[PDB]
Amino acid sequence: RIDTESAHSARIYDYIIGGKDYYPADKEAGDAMSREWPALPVHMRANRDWMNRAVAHLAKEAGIRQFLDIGTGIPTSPNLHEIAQSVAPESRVVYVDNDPIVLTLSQGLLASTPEGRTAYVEADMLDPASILDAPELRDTLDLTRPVALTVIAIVHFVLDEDDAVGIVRRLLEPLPSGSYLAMSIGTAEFAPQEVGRVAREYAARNMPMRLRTHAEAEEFFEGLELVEPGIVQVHKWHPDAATADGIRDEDIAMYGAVARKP
Repeated sequence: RIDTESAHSARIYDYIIGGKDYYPADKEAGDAMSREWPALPVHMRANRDWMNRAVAHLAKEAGIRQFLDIGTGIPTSPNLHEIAQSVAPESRVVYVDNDPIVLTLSQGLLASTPEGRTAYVEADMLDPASILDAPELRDTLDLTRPVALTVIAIVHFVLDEDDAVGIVRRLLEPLPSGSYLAMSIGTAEFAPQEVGRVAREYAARNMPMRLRTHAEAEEFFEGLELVEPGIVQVHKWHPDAATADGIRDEDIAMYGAVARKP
């Protein structure tokens, strides 16, 4: 099932951020991409750090106790549920990915506090019903209470013919008032040549990307209430004292944003 001879996006990301869950094809891809854009590891680490700050905000400040994470990727410490459950042990998280390697690594995702619950669903976001009607999900989350929908480091792999904005908003539909949408969205605006070349290395390896402008990112959040500072480069979203240390704008190719559903 794993297909170790071709590169996969989750495995390249893990290779670059220092994990072990990758194969030679993933290393070759990551190394080629870093040659085009030396900041690639700074970008990928900053996206992970952003997830950590966004989930902590959602759990602590917003009081959210249920999360639906679309495109979970390779488990990496701390995982989303470990952050949420440290704030409130009763928190519940459903993780979702379509890369078969994630299923093989799913024990760490399933290691919940006793007060809380977690589950893992192998599914494709192109079929929202397969996610929303999954028994693992319906046994885990109560969709009559607020949920944070997290769609992090995935949407740029959905090209326009499948309507990424529509898919995301279809997943948000069943979540009640007071739910949230949190996303990171890939952009070429801050380093067009280097990021463009990286995107073309992904396309050459059968992972075409759709990078977006700020205006295009805004489409996902129409009708929702953005948390300040709005849609900004990830290292500028609620930074800690060290968040942007030595990081230039050109070194970051993700927008991040969190918004409340009225």
